[PDB]
Amino acid sequence: GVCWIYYPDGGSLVGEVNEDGEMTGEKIAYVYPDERTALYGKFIDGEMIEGKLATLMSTEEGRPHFELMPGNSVYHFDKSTSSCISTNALLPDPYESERVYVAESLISSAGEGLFSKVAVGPNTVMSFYNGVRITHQEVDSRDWALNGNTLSLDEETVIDVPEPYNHVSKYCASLGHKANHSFTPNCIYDMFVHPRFGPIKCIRTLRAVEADEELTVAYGYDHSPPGKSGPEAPEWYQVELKAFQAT
Ligand SMILES: O=C([C@@H](Cc1cccc(C(F)(F)F)c1)NS(=O)(=O)c1cc(F)c2c(c1)CCNC2)N1CCCC1
Ligand SMILES: C[S@@+](CC[C@H](N)C(=O)[O-])C[C@H]1O[C@@H](n2cnc3c(N)ncnc32)[C@H](O)[C@@H]1O
Repeated sequence: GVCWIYYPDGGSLVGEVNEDGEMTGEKIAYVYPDERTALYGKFIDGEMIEGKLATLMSTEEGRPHFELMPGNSVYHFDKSTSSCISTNALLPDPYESERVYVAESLISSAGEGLFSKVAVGPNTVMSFYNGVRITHQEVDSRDWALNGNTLSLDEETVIDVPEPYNHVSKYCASLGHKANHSFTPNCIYDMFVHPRFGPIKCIRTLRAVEADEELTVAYGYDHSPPGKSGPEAPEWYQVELKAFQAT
């Protein structure tokens, strides 16, 4: 027989369980939420040891048939630490590679932005927000110039993409940190359980999005340090809010 285990995010693990009911063997796969792109190979108790890029070609009565992509890119469970963002910082995520790219943002003086490579519908995972894992306290206690890329993961953990990893030449394993802010966003941040990055967030569309459209998310500045005017967000956001409210 064959078991499929679906995560809430749409991704799944599929294969024959061993003598103990564990996802362990040489023919197990993680399948991305597109139900087509796969990481196929050696898993131990659901943990990816050596997954090669594959395509889910067909399914017959729950039994999947995969074809390996040409090449030598192998992926493994490689969860970040407080200091290490990735063992392979320049190894892109293959699902992300087909959906998004980094270019100059169409927003003025907003650096780079994240763009859809293709047309997709609502609720589509486009990009992964991986980074080093730090506490809320450390973020709260340090210089604000250090907190451009600090995304809250849960009540306890923040994912950061600090220097020098905020530059694509130094880090391109995930690209979620390139999406800029909008008050009319076309995406949201959502939870994701990634076979390489582990528990992280992703960028998921809210509506249909056309090819080459900039992907944008509403940032969260409710908990910015209070000033005379309320929570004092970074000044670009303050300006854009005043600008947006005028409409
Ligand atoms: O939407 C956000 C962050 C912005 C932010 C970063 C750092 C501090 C704060 C803020 F001060 F808490 F408002 C906001 N908002 S957050 O909900 O993820 C966030 C991020 C955080 F780092 C912290 C908090 C909240 C709460 C206070 N402790 C730190 N981002 C950052 C990367 C791209 C999008
Ligand atoms: C998560 S990064 C987004 C990618 C970033 N633009 C880059 O080039 O690396 C967040 C930073 O992008 C910039 N930014 C995001 N949205 C913006 C906006 N609407 N207007 C101006 N700057 C923005 C701010 O510098 C912010 O600190």
